[PDB]
Amino acid sequence: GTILLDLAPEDKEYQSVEEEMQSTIREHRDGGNAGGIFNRYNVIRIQKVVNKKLRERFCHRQKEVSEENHNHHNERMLFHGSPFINAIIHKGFDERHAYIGGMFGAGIYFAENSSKSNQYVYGIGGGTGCPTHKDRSCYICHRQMLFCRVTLGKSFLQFSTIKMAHAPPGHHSVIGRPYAEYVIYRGEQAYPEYLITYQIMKPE
Ligand SMILES: Cc1cccc2c(=O)[nH]c(-c3ccc(CN4CCNCC4)cc3)cc12
Ligand SMILES: [Zn+2]
Repeated sequence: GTILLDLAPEDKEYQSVEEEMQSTIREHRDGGNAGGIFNRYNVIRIQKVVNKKLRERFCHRQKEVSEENHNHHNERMLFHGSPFINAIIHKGFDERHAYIGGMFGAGIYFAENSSKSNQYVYGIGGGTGCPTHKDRSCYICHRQMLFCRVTLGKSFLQFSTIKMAHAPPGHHSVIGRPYAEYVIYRGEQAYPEYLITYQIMKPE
């Protein structure tokens, strides 16, 4: 049982999440082919995801990661876009659904930028876009993304395109740069904290 609690737009928590979502928009070298063309989002609602079993898996793993990393779990708030967003908020993140085609190997990817996670809301390369109008830049259909708690532990900073199946010895994640891509190889190293419902906006 998952419970979705609506945050009020007047709430400082809602405002912090939207600020983070809006302010991390950047330009992509694909000219918005995957996510669409926009400079801003229209945030419809923001919901806190509550699930006892998911919180327990996450908290149990944070404890293990801190023991291995001098009592530091090194948690970050990172974005995630997926066409499996409903399965995440009910069953959690699953490394058995790792992104094989990723630059840093078969892991679960998170972005520091909401605009990067938006390219994956309809699948790899933006897929076929919105189910209704098969448009990767649909401004009508409501999209969804997550703003997650990510247990990075001891991160391994990678610069090359070395594909890894697991984190290097002694490490709990991979940070990749040429923006930054965060990779985790265990589903229980991320909690889907907030479910953001939004639209991409057509510039005037
Ligand atoms: C590369 C990258 C960097 C930063 C952020 C992201 C992100 O938020 N999602 C995905 C992402 C999510 C889900 C899927 C879809 N499935 C399809 C079936 N195989 C597993 C992935 C693909 C990519 C990739 C990504
Ligand atoms: Zn549409």
